[PDB]
Amino acid sequence: VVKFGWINGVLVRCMLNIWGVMLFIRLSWIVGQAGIGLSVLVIMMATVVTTITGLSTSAIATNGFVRGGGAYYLISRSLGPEFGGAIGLIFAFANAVAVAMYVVGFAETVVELLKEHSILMIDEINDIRIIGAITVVILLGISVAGMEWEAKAQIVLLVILLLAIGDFVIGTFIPLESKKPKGFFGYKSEIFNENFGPDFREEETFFSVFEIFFPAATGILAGANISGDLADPQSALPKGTLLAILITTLVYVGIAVSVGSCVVRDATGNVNDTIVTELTNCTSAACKLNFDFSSCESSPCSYGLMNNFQVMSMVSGFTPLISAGIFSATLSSALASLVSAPKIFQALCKDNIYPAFQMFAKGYGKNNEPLRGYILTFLIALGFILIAECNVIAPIISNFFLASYALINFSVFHASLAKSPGWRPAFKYYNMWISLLGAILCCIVMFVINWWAALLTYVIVLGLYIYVTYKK
Amino acid sequence: VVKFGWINGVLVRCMLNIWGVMLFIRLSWIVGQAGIGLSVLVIMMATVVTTITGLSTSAIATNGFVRGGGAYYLISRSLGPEFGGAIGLIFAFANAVAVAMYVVGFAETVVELLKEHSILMIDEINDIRIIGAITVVILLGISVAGMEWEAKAQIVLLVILLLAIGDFVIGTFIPLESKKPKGFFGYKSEIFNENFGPDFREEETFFSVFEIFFPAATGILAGANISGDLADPQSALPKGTLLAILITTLVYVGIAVSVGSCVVRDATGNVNDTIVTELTNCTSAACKLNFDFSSCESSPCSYGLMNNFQVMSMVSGFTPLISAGIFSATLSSALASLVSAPKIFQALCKDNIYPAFQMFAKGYGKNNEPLRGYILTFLIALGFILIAECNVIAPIISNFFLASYALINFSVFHASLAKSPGWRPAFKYYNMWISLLGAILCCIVMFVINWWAALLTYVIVLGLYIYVTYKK
Repeated sequence: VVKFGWINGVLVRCMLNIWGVMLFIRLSWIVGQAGIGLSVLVIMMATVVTTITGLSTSAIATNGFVRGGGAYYLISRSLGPEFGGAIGLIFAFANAVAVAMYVVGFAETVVELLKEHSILMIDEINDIRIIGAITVVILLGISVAGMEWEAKAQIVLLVILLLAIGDFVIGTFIPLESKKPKGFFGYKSEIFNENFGPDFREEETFFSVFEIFFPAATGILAGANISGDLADPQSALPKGTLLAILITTLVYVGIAVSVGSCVVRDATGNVNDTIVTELTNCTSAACKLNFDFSSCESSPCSYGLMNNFQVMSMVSGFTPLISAGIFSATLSSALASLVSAPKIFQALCKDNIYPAFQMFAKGYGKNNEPLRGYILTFLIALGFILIAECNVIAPIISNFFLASYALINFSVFHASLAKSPGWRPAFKYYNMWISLLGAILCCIVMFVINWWAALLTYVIVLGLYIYVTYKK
Repeated sequence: VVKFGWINGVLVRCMLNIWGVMLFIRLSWIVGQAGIGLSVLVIMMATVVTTITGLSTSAIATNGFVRGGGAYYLISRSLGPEFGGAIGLIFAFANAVAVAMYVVGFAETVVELLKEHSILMIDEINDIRIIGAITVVILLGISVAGMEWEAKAQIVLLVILLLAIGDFVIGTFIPLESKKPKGFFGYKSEIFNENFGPDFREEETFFSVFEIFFPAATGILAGANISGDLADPQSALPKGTLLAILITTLVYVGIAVSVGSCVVRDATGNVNDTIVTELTNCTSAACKLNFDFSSCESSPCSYGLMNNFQVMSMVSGFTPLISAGIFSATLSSALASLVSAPKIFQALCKDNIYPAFQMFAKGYGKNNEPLRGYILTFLIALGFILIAECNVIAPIISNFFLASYALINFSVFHASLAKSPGWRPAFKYYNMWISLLGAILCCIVMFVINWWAALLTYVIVLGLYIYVTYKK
């Protein structure tokens, strides 16, 4: 009954869903493994992939109201809605896995914070599961409640998150002697020259680092699916998606450069650590600033840009603000994904063909909701909650999001290559060969990363294709 | 004007084209690398792939006369003729690469024979190219001339090839003391126990050996494209294809068992070699028969089931007969492939869209032929003849034949999955799900073998798809 346009919904949703856990937690590890000159390239490559997918989905949105259906005909016009259904089923399930990953990251960071606090629970690798289950139940309860409620919560969460980023940037400008043994040094050219070259610590590669990081540059299509409840589509969707992509890539580049220019991979965090910086050889550049963070490569030293996942949290002043920003990012991304997934389930499977969990009128929560599709995505998310540490989950995020984006790009290209009398796109900058390039790049990147996993996920989406086109 | 049915064309052509160079040359190396218990498994797996492809093409053949076209509509009825064109272009080019491989194998074996003879040419890795070019020009001269000519020559070639196999089998039953240091021992249980276990010599794996061997179990679909000039299709094609597949699989299994039960991996071929067989430890089973072929694992010894590619040629009596059989197999397979490829070019590209090499009336040969498609396949074949030793060519054979078979299986599946009102199969044993299984198995086997090469060939066939559906 209430409608919103061109700024709040699309822009805030895309820009908060794109700002997931990787921005504030794993980005320090990313710049630790791959150097600045390579982390920026990873950022640019992920930006290229996601912006090609955004141009792909802009052509879908800019199309007219196709009478065939607003669920699968738009995605696949030249060919049958079968790829539309397969893409919807894979992408919504990928969104469920994404909310699972985001809330796992939230659980991990809150567990780390409470471990740094007075006391902790039984196990750091088991309490994460319990707290994640509790908070995903909380999100499930809050999602069904209200429509403008979560809009206001989302805008205030964005305000808090942006204030946290500004706080971190302000902290970078302030070199504090209070933590000298910590990696933070305060814009020293020694920290830049040393960090400019990639240094893979134990077993990671350039593409493996990209594989871990990619979940960060994904999830704009979530805003796409709020088009059902959006006032003026076909302009708002492309405008908001492109602007959110630009701003998130800019902020990622800036924060990556800043974090790479303020700390080093190896730091022997300890008060007793000699920060004298005697005139020794010390070929490693870490000694240039002072004796702090010198020569801990023998055994695994304390932390700093390579062990402490909260390096950027510690570098900023008023650490509560940084932690609040992390919570805001994780919760907002999780809420957006958990809204997006079952809504796509209902939109592209409006017949409720396979399952009937509820009566499609009542539901679970304070007030009955005629959704009946939240429970399956919640169950899948909880099933992946039963595993922790967030490390093994990201492989599933990257493969499935890349598969969905590649399928979307290939479908939109095929709609623009075949005759497709009902295609008629109206977007100014949309090109068919650019979408072909994006789809091919997605496929190549997927198969380079864990080729057997890529083959398995293609076989899975193919089996989903036969399932959807056989049951129909 | 002349028509033949149910025996000669389909049966002889499939059985002669399936019996390529690998039967008489590379099979000894195959059983050398992979043991009997795995060489028979490789034989059975390749048989399963090719018989699933034969069932796939039987459904195509058993279909009625589709008015859409006898070129691409039959292959792709549910979906557009675009996959039909892409499959035709990839499969005919694969046939051209196959005739190149067959003729270069003929060149290699004749070069080896003449090297064993009095004198040889300049280089053993350069004269092969010259002799291969000369004989492929001879194939051009013989292919265009006559229709019953090559039929009678093909019958004679099959007879001489079967006689050569019989001669080899009779030689296996005859243990000759004339070559004791040679690997041949004459059905000794020690030779069986040692050979039953796999032993990959330098760098090969189980799938790499299968990759090398697979060209042997390919090429039946050549006879399929003889359906244009074949008398009574839709019965003769499946009957002959299945019967030839069964016969060639039985012969492959028998010859593999025989070669694995008559020789050993290591043999120090030398008259001065002590064949005394003193009562020593000699944990290797080679010493069990006698002192011959004992302990040459330090340096690379002479030959025998691991170095001599002509091990089965040497084991049989009247080595001229074995060499004649090798020439018969190579020449027959090359002639069949070189007939099949440009005929497919003309059949599935009857518009002569891209190139016009000739006037479509004259040609190259003793008499003018309105084909005009032989020259491009010859150019590709000679270009691949410009390299030698045929070792890197087989990777190209396996990937392309597997891609063509997988595409055919997927097309016939989707024709039986979608509505496809013009599909209507009539074959009794044709099943859609076994075709799915065959297509998936082809894809998996492709991607396990040199995953980047598999991805590249899929990208190439996809680009061919855009080309054919864009120029049309």
